[PDB]
Amino acid sequence: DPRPVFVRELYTAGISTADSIGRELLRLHATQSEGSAITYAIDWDTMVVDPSLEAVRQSAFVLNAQTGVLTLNIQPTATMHGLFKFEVTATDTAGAQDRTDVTVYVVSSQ
Ligand SMILES: [Mg+2]
Repeated sequence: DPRPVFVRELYTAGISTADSIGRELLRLHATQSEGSAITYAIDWDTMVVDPSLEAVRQSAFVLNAQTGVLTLNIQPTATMHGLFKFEVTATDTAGAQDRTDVTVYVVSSQ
């Protein structure tokens, strides 16, 4: 059954007002037994966010489709609270998929 296999079923990271645009939050990785190249994508239908994050629901992160590197794409502010939760797909050239869960906590700061 040649198909992508994510290394982990859950990836997590914390962001705060101390972070800057471009920070690498985590690196998603799936293996494929036949060496078929993997594309990584956020499933925007799975994106669930704290009400305070509604404005940055679509812009908070970028996922590089080839590297699996998730980057912070906004400057967190003192008015941003709670969690982002979403699913990421790994798709091989034949269209076979795996899924993994991602949680990003907005960490309390002074
Ligand atoms: Mg699976």
